[PDB]
Amino acid sequence: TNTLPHVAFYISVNRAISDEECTFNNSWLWKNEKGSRPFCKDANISLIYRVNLERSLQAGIVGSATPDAKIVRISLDDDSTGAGIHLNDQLGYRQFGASYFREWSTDAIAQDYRFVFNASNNKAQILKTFPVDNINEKFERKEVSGFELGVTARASYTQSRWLTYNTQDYRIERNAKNAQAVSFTWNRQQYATAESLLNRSTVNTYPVDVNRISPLSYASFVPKMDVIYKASATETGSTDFIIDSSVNIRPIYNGAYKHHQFYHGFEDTPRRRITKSASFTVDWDHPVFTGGRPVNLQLASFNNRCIQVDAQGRLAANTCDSQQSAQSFIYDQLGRYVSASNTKLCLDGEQPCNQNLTQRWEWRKGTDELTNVLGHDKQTGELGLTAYTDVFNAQESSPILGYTQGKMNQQRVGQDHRLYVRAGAAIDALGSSSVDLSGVKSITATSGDFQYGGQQLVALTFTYQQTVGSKAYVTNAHEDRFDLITQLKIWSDDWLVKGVQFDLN
Amino acid sequence: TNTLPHVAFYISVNRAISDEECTFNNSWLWKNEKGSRPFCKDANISLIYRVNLERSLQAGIVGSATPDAKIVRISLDDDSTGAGIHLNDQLGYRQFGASYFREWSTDAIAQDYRFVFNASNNKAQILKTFPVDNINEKFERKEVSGFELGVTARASYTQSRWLTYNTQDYRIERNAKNAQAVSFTWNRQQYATAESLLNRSTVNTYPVDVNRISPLSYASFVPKMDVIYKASATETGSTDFIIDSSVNIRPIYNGAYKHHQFYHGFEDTPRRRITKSASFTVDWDHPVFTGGRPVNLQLASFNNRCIQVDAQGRLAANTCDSQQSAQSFIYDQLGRYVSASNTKLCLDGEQPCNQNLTQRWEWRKGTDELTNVLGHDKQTGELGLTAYTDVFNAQESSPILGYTQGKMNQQRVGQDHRLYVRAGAAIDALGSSSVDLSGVKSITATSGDFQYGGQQLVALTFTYQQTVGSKAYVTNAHEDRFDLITQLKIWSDDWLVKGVQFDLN
Amino acid sequence: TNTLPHVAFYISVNRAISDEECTFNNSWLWKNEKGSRPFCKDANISLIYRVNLERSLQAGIVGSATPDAKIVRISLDDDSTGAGIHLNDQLGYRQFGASYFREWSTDAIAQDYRFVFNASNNKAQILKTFPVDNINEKFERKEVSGFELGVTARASYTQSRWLTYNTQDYRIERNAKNAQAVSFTWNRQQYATAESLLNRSTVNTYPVDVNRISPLSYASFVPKMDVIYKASATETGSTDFIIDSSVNIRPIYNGAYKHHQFYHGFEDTPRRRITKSASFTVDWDHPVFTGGRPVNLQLASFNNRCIQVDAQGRLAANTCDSQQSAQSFIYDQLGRYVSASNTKLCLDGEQPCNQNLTQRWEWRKGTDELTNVLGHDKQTGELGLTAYTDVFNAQESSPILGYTQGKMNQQRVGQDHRLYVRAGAAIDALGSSSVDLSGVKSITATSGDFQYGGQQLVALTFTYQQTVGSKAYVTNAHEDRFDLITQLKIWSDDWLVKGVQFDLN
Amino acid sequence: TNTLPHVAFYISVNRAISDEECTFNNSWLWKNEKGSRPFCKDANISLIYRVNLERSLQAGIVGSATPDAKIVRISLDDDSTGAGIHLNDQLGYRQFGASYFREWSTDAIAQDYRFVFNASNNKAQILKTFPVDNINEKFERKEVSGFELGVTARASYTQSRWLTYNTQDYRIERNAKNAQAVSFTWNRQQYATAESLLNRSTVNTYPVDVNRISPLSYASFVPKMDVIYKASATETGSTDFIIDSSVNIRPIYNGAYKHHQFYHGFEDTPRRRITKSASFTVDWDHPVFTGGRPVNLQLASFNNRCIQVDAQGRLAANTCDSQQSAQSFIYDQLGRYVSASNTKLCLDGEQPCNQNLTQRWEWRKGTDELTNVLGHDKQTGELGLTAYTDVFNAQESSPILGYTQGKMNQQRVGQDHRLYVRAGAAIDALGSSSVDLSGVKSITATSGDFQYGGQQLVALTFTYQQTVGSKAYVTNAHEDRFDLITQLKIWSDDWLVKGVQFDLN
Repeated sequence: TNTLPHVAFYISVNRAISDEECTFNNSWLWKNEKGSRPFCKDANISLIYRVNLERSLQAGIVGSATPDAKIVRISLDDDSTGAGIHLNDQLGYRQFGASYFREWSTDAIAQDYRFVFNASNNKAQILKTFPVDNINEKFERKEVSGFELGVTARASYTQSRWLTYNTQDYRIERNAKNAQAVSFTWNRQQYATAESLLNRSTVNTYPVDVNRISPLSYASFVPKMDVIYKASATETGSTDFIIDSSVNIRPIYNGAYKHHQFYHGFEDTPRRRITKSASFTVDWDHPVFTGGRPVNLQLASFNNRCIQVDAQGRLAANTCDSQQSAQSFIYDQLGRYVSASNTKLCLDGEQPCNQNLTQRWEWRKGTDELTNVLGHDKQTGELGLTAYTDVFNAQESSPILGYTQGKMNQQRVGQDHRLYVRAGAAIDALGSSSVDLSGVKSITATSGDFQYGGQQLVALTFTYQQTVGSKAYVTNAHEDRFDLITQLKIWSDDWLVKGVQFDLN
Repeated sequence: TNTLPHVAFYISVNRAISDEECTFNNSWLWKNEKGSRPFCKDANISLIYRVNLERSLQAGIVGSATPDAKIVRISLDDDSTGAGIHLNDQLGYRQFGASYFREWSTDAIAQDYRFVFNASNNKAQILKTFPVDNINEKFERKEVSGFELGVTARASYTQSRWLTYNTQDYRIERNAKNAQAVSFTWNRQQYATAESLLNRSTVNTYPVDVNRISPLSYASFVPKMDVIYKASATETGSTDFIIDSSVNIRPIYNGAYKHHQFYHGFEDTPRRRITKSASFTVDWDHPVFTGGRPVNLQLASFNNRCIQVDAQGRLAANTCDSQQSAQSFIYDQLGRYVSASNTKLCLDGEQPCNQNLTQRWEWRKGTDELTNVLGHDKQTGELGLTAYTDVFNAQESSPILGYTQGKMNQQRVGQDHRLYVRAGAAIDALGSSSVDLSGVKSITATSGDFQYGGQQLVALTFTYQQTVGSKAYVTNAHEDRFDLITQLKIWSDDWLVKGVQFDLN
Repeated sequence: TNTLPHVAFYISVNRAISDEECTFNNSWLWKNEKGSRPFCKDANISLIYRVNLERSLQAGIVGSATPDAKIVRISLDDDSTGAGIHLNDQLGYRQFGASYFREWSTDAIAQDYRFVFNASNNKAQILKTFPVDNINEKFERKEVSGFELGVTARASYTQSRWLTYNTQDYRIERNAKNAQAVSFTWNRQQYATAESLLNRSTVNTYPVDVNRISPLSYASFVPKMDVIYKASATETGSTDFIIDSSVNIRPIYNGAYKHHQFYHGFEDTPRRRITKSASFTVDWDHPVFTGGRPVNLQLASFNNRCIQVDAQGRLAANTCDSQQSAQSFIYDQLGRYVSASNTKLCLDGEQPCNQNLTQRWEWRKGTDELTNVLGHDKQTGELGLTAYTDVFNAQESSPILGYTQGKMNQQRVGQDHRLYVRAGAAIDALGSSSVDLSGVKSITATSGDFQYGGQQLVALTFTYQQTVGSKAYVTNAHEDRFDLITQLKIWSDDWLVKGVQFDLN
Repeated sequence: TNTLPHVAFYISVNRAISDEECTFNNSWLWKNEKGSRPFCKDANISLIYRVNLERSLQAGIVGSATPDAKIVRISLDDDSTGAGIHLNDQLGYRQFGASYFREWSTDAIAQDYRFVFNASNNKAQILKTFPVDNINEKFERKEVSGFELGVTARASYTQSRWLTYNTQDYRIERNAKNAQAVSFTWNRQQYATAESLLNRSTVNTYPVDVNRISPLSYASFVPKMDVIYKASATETGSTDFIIDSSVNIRPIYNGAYKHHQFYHGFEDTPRRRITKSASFTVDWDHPVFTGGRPVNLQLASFNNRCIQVDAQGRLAANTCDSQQSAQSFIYDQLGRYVSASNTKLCLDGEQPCNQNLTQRWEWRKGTDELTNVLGHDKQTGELGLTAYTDVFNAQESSPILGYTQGKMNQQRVGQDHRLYVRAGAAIDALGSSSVDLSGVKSITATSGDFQYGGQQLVALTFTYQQTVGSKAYVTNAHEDRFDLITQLKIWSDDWLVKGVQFDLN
């Protein structure tokens, strides 16, 4: 009870880059002549996030030296990194010729394993990060200057300037979105582009060296970053997060010049972006933010005896539920009783919170029982004259269907609970035809990016068949699923509907 | 009882590379002219794995800060590495001539001592590794630029760029297979190929230096890596692992060019792959994952008195068995009783688990005996009004017969328990002729790689003689054995049957 | 009782290299012309081994995190190294001329102070070593490249590659024999051969510098290595070890070429091998492997009162012996009684070991006496209704007579206990003429290497005189002795008898 | 009583190098022409040794992890080094000319401050040393190689090899004599000989620089080394040690060549050896080797009451003596009584040592008095029905007279106790004329090295005058003295008598 409470749960991240999506052009200008072949084999994403909701202070103690706020860690550390990004287990490739007259579409590497950690609204704030700003190392410079007195007469004055600094293969570039978001980009600085991976300058041999293509670029890379948030002491609301496990897949290129045969890398290499987005909606009224661990009010009357309470105020003795935060109580340094569920309000023995005195049924000085400033007959058990309900863990995560982009709003489900799709051959808008939202324990939203443009939820197969969506004008097909209602969400950016979220339980 | 429980047991690894398997070609194009001689002498594999099944958190405590999962360590560390790989105690060799006109088939070195750690299905996940991703060291660059004012007039402007980075002889290259697997390759970077081991450029002297052939390449190398897994909190199932102690045996080559006599190494050197695979099937219902150490319910009636319980629900007082996890109980922070065997369910004093209260027979406040929210006559001992059953150790390991490759499925033994071999001169498929599965305490599956192709179980000598398998079309003969039934396994890849597993006890 | 038990005892190593053995040739081709002179003076071997038999875990505790095995340390550390190897206190030498026309047979140095640590059979395994595999340090490389803009016009592009690595004078080269053995070779890498110790290239002066002949090569070197073994939890047997304090004695050579007078060292220098072997037979049933310290069952009846027990099962109260492991008992975490001698079995109050309950006579809660789940009259003392017997030390070591090589088998002494020598002018085989094995408290096996070839026990002087062995065809005479029966051992390799071991007490 | 016991006592070392001994030749070939002058002024030796006799383990505890032996430390450390060696407070000198034609007999420096630590016999062994063998630092090598592409065309390929290692001015060279001895030589490596101290190569100026003649060579040097011994657990005997505070006094030389005037140093410089030897005879039966501190058996009868016991067995209550080790008792972990003097045997309440039980009179549980498995009348005090006698300090040291060299034997004093000198004009042998060994509390053995050769006891002035020795044929006179019998010692090497030792008290 003397330790900081949290809610710790890994958010499993899985996304398999099928060769249909991996299939890019095999040349720059000879894309049609060179055909199309995949560039990533067995490309799978598994970056096990360590996302925890926590506070940065205790409760009830005078002498605040660390400011009171709400710190949100959506982060990677030593004990949780996942297997990692993958494009190809080895640097596969295939030489081509003209129909730059040479090309080596080497199996993909990535420019940056970028992360975007966004929260839409201003209910919270961002506080710090783990790389502690854009990390700067101390440089150093040397200046030499001398003259020679040579008798053979020679007198030469030379002066050279030195500069040393510590580069990295995959350094960190941190970019802050706004007061509630920050993005991390590991852009390539050492051996950056195809020009930098070049081996010689002035015979036909593979000119892309394997040694300088580090294992961190092709084999596996694990994430490592923290973001810590902030908010008011008495803030309430809900904000949808976007935790992104994102990469920049791109084939290496290299070509010869009609001069010496010089292997010039391409700066304009098409770096396709593929992602995998995770979202968790947070309720800042959670019992994690109390600062003290719950303690229940024991009842000796019957078998299942913990107070299941409602917002009305009356007390009824009922069964005990682990995650029903209304069946245990905090204990404060003011001596009163605060229920585990709601520390924004508090139990009153007179009501809204204040500094009253009769709010107390303190423990026995000595053994473990309760005193007065629980006499009740077995028939009633009501007020008259320990254990934990661990609500400090999160429920099952609900994956998103489609893609996350653009402005986000929370739709209100209609009285009929019918989902309306205002789309035809072209997708314009959706909202809450009519689809019945019952009798379906497993949804299958087979979709991708529409041929007209953008990333959308081009189809929503509603099997019991309510096929609300077109399928004849769809590009690369990233299909997902979600097994099983409270309400519905949407992620239409401007005029294209991509994302959806179903909150259950 | 306050420490994290585990199951610790070395998995002994033994594999002797006989000269029959070691026999490779003695040249590149003169293989028939130069005959065939072995390249590894006394080549034996002993890499004592330290495989332990463990969890990453406690039980019953509020304030989860380390996420709850199941962490599987199949790893090497300081206190367990084994003797190591071996090809030849010294760099033996023999010069040859034409009939590149020179060759030195030096006693084998290895490109990489690769490890593949695979789990087939998605019931679990991978969490971290010991080399913490592909390790990247900080680089550094220096730029100098200066001009000279020489009066003898001379003015020269020179600018040079420096680059320093820390190479290793046997560095680590980590490649992640999928969300439940990762592979470790120590490919050669410093003194990589036969070209790199070259000593001079432009007399007949041994041109492969011994100094740069480090002892880690020929004498002995011990493994050093960790893999740590992950899964859901309430996951159950069975997954077959593949722990591989694998090397890449290859003779060194070097040859002269008909020009100066230049010793050019061969990049296309045939690097034969030989392995030794270890598999252990895990049951995620194991009592290792409880978080609290078992405590038994003492009976003072008779001599051998620990509750041997079944799944029916009735309680009978019987003898005590060390590894019968049904004869002791966990103790929780909820105060109830959970049996050591099954923490997925729990003992109920009313049943499925819940947060009830009458589930308690708590210890005496003071001395060591049991109270109420064990009065029984010596005649019955049933309910009326400490010690450990160490099930935190694994049983004897059952070695595999053949090789592990391709898709894996678990066969169901037939009612007659007859093993059927649907193979003739060519192996097509097997499954569960008819072989009686009784009366044989020692199997001898003498086999190898079939001449038609691939690695198979070409023969299964069933001695009591049921010789189910051909022997006239078999390549290098790696023969194994297995001494002594529950069920049977198989490892047929596409159309070729290689592996088999017999779970006993 | 809370600490890991061991058996610690130095194994004294002594071997004096007499000048008769040290006498090698004084030249390469002029051996007869240059005569024969000794090359090592006062050459004595004393490398005090620190050999200890120990386990790697406790007993009776649930939560096995370090795997249970049997770890054998045959090792050198900081507190035990011995005086060291010695050939000559100073670099003595003598110039010679032709009858390469010059030679300096400098007083011997050694190529390697090699150690072989061998165990014949597979009852145990090897687990780790102290140099933690062949130690590899991190290398580093630097590449520079620049161009000059000189106006006097000059433009030069230069590119140089750097390589740095940490050599040692006497580095460590570890070679693993098999799953129960490993060998350590400190071959010379820095100033390796006579060529490397050379001082100049192009007057008659001593050309072998003393400064680069380090004191570790001629004056003294102490050993430093560990080997740690492994075995099954319930393994029993006996394996003979071979702890070797071995060197490679060799005179330095150097000669001039008939050109400039260049001092070319000889790569083909004859490096004679001289050794000193130590063997200790281990019984894995030793009381060292219990994990808990013995505690005796006190008897208050008579003066000398500790239970001397046999394998029959009956209990008789008799005198107390320090090393009679049958006169004390372990105490377990199961609460029962296990005797100190045999933890493979255990005391039973009903017998073979199990998890019974009536096996207990637990101590008093409070003072120090014994209770029930020792009432006996002084007349009998038998069962009716603390101190240590330190068996955790080894007995006196028995030195070996001759040499250790080839296959090893344990002979069974005949009923008549007569030793038969099936050898004449040439040694063919021995085994158990007839020699009476009694009445001799001191054996004198004066022998060496036979002139016909190999290292043998060429003679066995049996003084009471039974001279079983020839002496007219013996080379360098390394004579030993052994003072004082259970059984007899032998070490005949193929057809030549060298070693013998006499286990007493 | 829980700490390791020792016997700690400095051994004061004093030896004044008088100018009579310091007087060497003033040239190489002009010794008679250049006369004779002293080279060391105020040359005094004071190296306070820290010699302690100690053990390496406790007593009575099971679980031996550090091997049981007897460790002898004859060593220097931080808290005890002495003032140091001295030849001259400043580099005095005097130029000379011919009658190499120049010489500068600079005030003496020393090649090595060598130490020899010898024990004659094999009753003990050597175990380790403080410099932990001949110390070897890790070397490093760098190889660079590059080509230039210069257009003015120039193409140069250069390759250079680097080598770095850490030298010392006075490094340590450790040489091991045998299994009971080791010698330490700090031979000069940096600025080694007169050639190395040279300043220029090609005016008459002092050519021996003062800066490179470090203060450690002329002003003062203190010793720093440890030697640690070993022996059997039950070894008894006596061995005479030779602790040597020895130097190698030598004048610096330097001379010009009749060419340029080049100052060539002399490699053949006469390095005279002067010493100061310390010897202490050890009795391995000392009470230091018990492992437990003595505790006495209190008697309340009379004033001076501690049991003075003899070897007969009877007990008599008498006075208390501090260093009479027979007046206190050890206490063991077996619970018995062992006397402080003799732990080889032990007190028996039945006798030779065994594991009996009635050997116990244990202390009171509670207050401090003695119980039974001391009732006696004041008249007798004998057996019927704490404090320390610190014998863990050594007595006064007896200096040696003469020199220590050659074979050593212990003479047995004759019945008449007459010392016989079998020497005349030439010393042949001595042994035990006739000299009465009484009435002389101060001996004066004025002697030195005899003119015939070697270091001897050329005279023994026996003042009460028994002048047993010649004085007309004696070289440099190192005279000593010894103030004040048990027995007598001698140190005749082959046929020349040098040393003598008188053990008193």
